[PDB]
Amino acid sequence: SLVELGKMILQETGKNPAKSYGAYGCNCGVLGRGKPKDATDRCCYVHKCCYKKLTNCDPKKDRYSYDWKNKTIVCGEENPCLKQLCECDKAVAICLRENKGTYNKKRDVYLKPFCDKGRDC
Amino acid sequence: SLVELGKMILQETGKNPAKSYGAYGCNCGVLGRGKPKDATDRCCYVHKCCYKKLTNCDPKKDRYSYDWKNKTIVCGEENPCLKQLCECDKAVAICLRENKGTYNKKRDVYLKPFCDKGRDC
Repeated sequence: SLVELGKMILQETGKNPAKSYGAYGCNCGVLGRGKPKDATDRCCYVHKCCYKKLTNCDPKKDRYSYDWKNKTIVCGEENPCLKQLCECDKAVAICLRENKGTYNKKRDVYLKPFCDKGRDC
Repeated sequence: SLVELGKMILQETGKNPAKSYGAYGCNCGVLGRGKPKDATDRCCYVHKCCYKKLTNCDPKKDRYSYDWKNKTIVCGEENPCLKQLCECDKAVAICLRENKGTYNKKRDVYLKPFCDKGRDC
């Protein structure tokens, strides 16, 4: 779920997930996909595509286990759905931390953001 | 101050520092150094010994800034006692996380772990 997602993004970025990513760009926090506004947005685009792949489990509602180990997000190994769901969330939070370089809060979402159609996953 | 220490320890071990380290061994979260029981205890031994040097500043009470960049505690610069403090705290957080493989609940301080006198720092 977004309990582990939220925790991982904090774990990786140090930034609160809801406050920095709740409505960021076209993809972070908000529903659905848009064309990324920026690399951070892009991470979430990559994340929602990654969740799209996931059909036998509930990406947003299903909980899984991960460890904080060696300051690394290690997915609890398990269901191909959960494992890969965790992996999708591990990936997003890494990516998000990898792109704090260019986090522009100007992309936080005051209502509509003007997003273009997501290109195909 | 321990507020920072606690957060660092938490961000390093992702383990609650009061619950996990609050009374652990001869050196963690208790007053005084003792012969280190195990590695965690030894971390806190070396933590205390690192503090012993910081006499220009108050290790338990004095606030310093640090950042979590690239999943790394970065001491910010402040003073030399405070940067050193922050490094001591960060050292302990990291040692703590590097040794939780050998954490033992037996050093609860239900035991009050049979503490010998610590060799000099």
